[PDB]
Formats: sequence, C-alpha cells, structure tokens
Amino acid sequence: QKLERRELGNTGLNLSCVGFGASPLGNVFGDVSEEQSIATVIEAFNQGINFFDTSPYYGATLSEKVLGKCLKALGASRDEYIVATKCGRYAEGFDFSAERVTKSIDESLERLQLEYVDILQCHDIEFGSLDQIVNETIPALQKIKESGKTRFIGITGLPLEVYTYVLDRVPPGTIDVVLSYCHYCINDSTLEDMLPYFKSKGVGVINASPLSMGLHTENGPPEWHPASPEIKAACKAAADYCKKNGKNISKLALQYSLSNKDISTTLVGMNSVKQVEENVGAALELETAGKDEKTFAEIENILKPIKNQSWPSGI
Repeated sequence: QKLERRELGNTGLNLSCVGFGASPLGNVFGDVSEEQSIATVIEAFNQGINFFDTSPYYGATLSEKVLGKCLKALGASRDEYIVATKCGRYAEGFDFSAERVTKSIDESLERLQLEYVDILQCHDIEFGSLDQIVNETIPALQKIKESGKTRFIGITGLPLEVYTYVLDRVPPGTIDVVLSYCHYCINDSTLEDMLPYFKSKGVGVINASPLSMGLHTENGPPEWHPASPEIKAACKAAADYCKKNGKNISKLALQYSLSNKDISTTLVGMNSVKQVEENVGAALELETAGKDEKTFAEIENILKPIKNQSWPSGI
C-alpha cells in the first residue's frame, strides 16, 4: 500500500495527500538538531511524502536553510519531490512589494540550495493591502514564474475572504494554488464552501493545521492560541471524549482533514521519525477503512456549538 497522491488543480503536480510542513525544522516549536531534521525528512520521503512546504518566516529563515540540507540528504532526483515556499512575511515584518518578493525568491533559493521551487506563495496576505497583492505582488510573482525560479504561484492567509477578494480581481488563470489553514478540521470545515469557487477558477487547494494549532490534541492548545474560550472548551471536551473511549483525537482529526479528495494535500509539521509513521499510517488506514462515522458523529455533537467559528487575523 502506497500513500495516495492527488492532482493539484491544473498544475500537473501529484502531491502526497499528507505533506511535510517544514516550519518545525526552523526550531519553531522547540530545538531540533540538524541530524534529527535530516532523519525526519528522509523518513518522510521514504514513506511516500513528496511535498515540502516552508517560508522565510519560519525560524527567521532557519527552516529554509535546514530544509535545504535535508533535501540534499535525500539523495533523490529533483523531480521526485515538490518544494513550496513563500514570500512577503518575514521575522522583521511584512513587505509585499514587487522589489521585496523578487529579492526574496533569490534569497530562498540560496538557502534551499535549489535552482527553482515548484510553488511560491504570498504569505498571510490578510496583513497586507489586498489591492497591493492584486496590482503589484501578483504581477511580480508572474514575472518570477516566467523566469523559471518558481513553476507555480499562489496566496495564503487565514481568513477565507482574502481568497475571494484577490481571485475575483485577477485575470482567469493567474493563480495556480492556495494554501489555507484551520478551516478544514473537525471544528471548522468552511474551506469546503470555497471548493466550488476554487474549482471554477482552476486553483489547486492545500490545507494545513489539521489539529487547529493544537486544539485537537490531548495536551491541548498552547497558551498563545487565539481561539475563544468557548472554542477551546468544546475542543477539550472532544479530546476528553476520545480519551475516555480509548481513541486518539489527533489521529481522528487528521483523518477528517484527509477525507476530502478535492483538497490535494494536508500539511503536517513533523520533527521526529515516529511522527512520520503516525501521520502516514493514519492516511493509509483511512484509505482502506474509511471514516469511523460513529465516532465522528459524537465529536460533531460536542463541537456543534462552536462549529465554523474562527478568530481575527490581519488588518
């Protein structure tokens, strides 16, 4: 049994349905040795993950530098893996200007030790002027795409409204891919409402944060998590139900996110070999058994009062 791959919009790329979120390689969630990061990436690739996403923001450029060492250590042909990065969001703030993003791709390629990335996306555009994204940033990414330094272009951010605003205002066929987070998970499935829009526009869809930044974990969310107390309380109750019934809230949450085949990949952050095994195994078991619908029904009942509620982001 091999990990399923899915076509990404009109790009022709076939992505593993679980993708590697490389933010933890930048020490975002704790210190990880370079040896451990390399081992994790190698294990992911050996288990069939072919998609690796990063950003200059993660670890103030360290994630990109570490990921570049990991990709070299795969000892695989460049066309056997797919690399996405971002531009516009840095540890020193937001700059979506044409000059910044044009410089940024070269900085990213230097750190990643690559001649090109497959995907380059504007990072967290709800912090920028959406009119600048439309009229300046996206044209600059089109020029980067024309140069070959990226093969495809996209946009990311938390609020789904940013995607309709931007995609309504660029010519058909401009944007290749979007990355969305926190909106295709057990407490919030609003990304599904965007899928007809993205399909009409020929835009491939990447999801991320299937655990909603720690809500769907036995340990619960970090202290900084921006969700309301009511969201947190219901997610803790869902985790408690799973614990009581001998089930794994995080495995079920990932399986829920993976179940929609119109989403091409779900990024998961990984920094140990056992995390790779757990995440790939959840996907393989989902493929052959389908969703445990009795258990998902009970989770849905607990999360009902807060379903699809989000939190503020950006300007």
